[PDB]
Amino acid sequence: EVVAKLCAHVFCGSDNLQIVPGVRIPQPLLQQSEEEERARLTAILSNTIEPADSLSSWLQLPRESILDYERLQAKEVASSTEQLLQEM
Repeated sequence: EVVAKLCAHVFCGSDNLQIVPGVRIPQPLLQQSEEEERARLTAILSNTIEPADSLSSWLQLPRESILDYERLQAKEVASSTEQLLQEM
């Protein structure tokens, strides 16, 4: 369902998608120039700036889940070091 809700978001779209919150991708034009379209897609990749909260902003999951992931891995590290000190 995660892959389904993502693919339903990335393909269906009419002239504007806005996959990342900053950039919108328009549909290809009538001129049918493939080199011009290649240059347009490369220019659209060059203009972008990766935000700091990209892990929570570009991916639609909330940032509290990110904080939960950091808390769990921090807990695993703190527990293993505490266990190693207690063993010696």
